[PDB]
Amino acid sequence: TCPFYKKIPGTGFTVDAFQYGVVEGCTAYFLTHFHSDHYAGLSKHFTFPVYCSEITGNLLKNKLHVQEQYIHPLPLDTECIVNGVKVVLLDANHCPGAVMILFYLPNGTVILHTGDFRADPSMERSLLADQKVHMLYLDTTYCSPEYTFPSQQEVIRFAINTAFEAVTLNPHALVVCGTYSIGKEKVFLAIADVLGSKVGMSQEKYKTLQCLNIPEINSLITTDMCSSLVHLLPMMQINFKGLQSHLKKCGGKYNQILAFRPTGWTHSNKFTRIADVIPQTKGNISIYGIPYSEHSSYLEMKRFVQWLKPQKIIPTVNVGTWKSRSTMEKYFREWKLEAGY
Ligand SMILES: Nc1ccccc1Nc1nc2ccccc2[nH]1
Ligand code: NI
Repeated sequence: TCPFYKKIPGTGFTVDAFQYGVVEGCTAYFLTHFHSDHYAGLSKHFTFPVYCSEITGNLLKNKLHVQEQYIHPLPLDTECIVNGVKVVLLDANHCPGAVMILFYLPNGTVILHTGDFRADPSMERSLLADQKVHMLYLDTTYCSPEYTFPSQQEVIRFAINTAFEAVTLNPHALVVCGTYSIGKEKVFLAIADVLGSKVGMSQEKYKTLQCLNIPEINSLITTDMCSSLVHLLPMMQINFKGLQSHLKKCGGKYNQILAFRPTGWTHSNKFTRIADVIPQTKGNISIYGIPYSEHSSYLEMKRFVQWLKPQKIIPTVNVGTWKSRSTMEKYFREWKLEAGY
């Protein structure tokens, strides 16, 4: 059965609720972004209206084969009316096509659902400026102060400098980047740009990137692996075994691999700064783990919520344990007492 935190009260609406069959009373199903935990249960044979961004709609149509008659794409930063209720989609600063949703209830209640987001001070000058919000449905992935990590800009700088140094020392090195979903495209695009190369990949991954409305994308990516010295592979292949196997298929064009594994937060972030990071190495193969997060850090989350001053917060992540729920509730109270709302 559909849990309470996926339902919007006073409406016929659900958010990211496709894995419970037909939800009784649901007139419109919203999808915040094309990540598998959120779209789980959507397939070719789904027959109810789906509301989403244009990019999410392209992926539904082309990758999951949902019929076009059930896909309702909406523009960003624009007042739209769905089943007689005013809604606005906002960029979530997550993966391509990811949105937050504002619902203006007939009775005057205002609800913000963040989907998955990486909070940023630029959101304080969106359409949210001076907007009363009664309920906030919040991406609480990293709601604890131990969760620290650098800016995306800092992480990209490290990656670009590392790749450029390695290939300048050895022009016959190949660069490989792991992927298992959309998001984090800046990692491989920034590296390929500094190296003067297109990014090479499978037909399936090419299809996925062609749905994302990235400007000038045809100039940046290719299925011709032989023409490229930055390759994408599944994240599961980024290990010494999988990279040794990949190198053997490249026809003696390369004699070294430098590989990147984009992660979220990991335990090493407690101890070792991005500037000090080193790779794991075996022979002519090196692997860097880089913490490129598309979720709020604890401090980013805290600033956004203290600025917004919501009357009630409903977490949407880490909801399944009493320990997690208690910890989150204690921080929300702390934040409220500190800021005076
Ligand atoms: N590329 C080359 C060709 C002829 C003679 C020397 C070099 N320099 C070099 N530096 C490396 C650093 C790591 C791996 C391979 C490397 N090759
Ligand atoms: Ni996500």
